Amino acid sequence: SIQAEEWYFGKITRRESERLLLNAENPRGTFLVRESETTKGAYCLSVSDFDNAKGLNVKHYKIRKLDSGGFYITSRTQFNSLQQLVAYYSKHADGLCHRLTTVCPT
Ligand SMILES: CC(=O)N[C@@H](Cc1ccc(P(=O)(O)O)c(P(=O)(O)O)c1)C(=O)N[C@H]1CCCCN(Cc2ccc(-c3ccccc3)cc2)C1=O
Repeated sequence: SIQAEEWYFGKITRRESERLLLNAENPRGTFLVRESETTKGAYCLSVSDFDNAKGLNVKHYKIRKLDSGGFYITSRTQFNSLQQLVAYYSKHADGLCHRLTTVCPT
């Protein structure tokens, strides 16, 4: 279950996810997963970043879930669960702004 996951923030807006992630103490890759504001059944992976050009900023990645069963950001790379997806992206940056590091503070 995802609702039991400490990184699952459920139904919070994009503005609120940014409010939480834009904390100067959050290092690159701080993250949270929330419901997709407009795609039913889909999720959103909001991640903090930091670079000299943009300074502290947030990126949001849409996570889709098929009825076939897999979860994915890109259809090319699928997982059986949201937890598995999160674990994979905590080890690989791939197309993300940074690998997932730790759960965003409240
Ligand atoms: C308006 C906004 O914030 N849109 C987001 C997507 C988003 C998606 C859904 C929802 P919700 O409605 O449905 O929730 C919200 P929101 O409004 O709630 O905030 C916000 C976005 O466009 N992010 C970018 C993030 C990285 C840059 C590229 N990109 C396309 C892309 C390119 C490469 C990869 C990639 C990643 C990993 C591996 C390989 C490639 C992924 C995406 C994005 O989508």
